[PDB]
Amino acid sequence: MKEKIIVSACLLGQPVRYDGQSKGIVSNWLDALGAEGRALAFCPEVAGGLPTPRPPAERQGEHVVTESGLDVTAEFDRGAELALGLCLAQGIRFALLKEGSPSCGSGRIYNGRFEGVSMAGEGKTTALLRRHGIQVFSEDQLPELALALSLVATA
Ligand code: SF4
Ligand SMILES: [S]
Repeated sequence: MKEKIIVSACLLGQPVRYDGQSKGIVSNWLDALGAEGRALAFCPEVAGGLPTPRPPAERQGEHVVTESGLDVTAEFDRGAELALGLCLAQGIRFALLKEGSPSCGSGRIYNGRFEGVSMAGEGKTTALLRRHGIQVFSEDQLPELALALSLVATA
């Protein structure tokens, strides 16, 4: 059937990023999906109770902290669980999440040293969704996500 996906709200142009900006991507496919009511916007950090703007944060293994040392893991873990809850309730098995984020990253994240250095890894929400069988794609993998969603359309 024409299934739904969960999408990082910033990729849809919502100004929920830590700096109050958006990461709206130019995509005819994603626009069409949204026009059909199939792209459910979700921001784990805002759902988890963090404000907008909010200080930058990085993973330090299981913890998520700001540069000043404030531990925000509780909010990151709440937002990841709420993303999973929305997927389970709506029967969603695919996610399109923002690359590099301590919540939404899927191929890379910042290394926890607050020095602008990236490493291979995933954000807290991506890790939880993948652990529960949900496939996560970044905005650099739109062709792959669009194909994965198109293969189950006639079922
Ligand atoms: S937590 Fe994810 S959806 Fe929310 S602004 Fe950051 S990258 Fe975008
Ligand atoms: S963010």
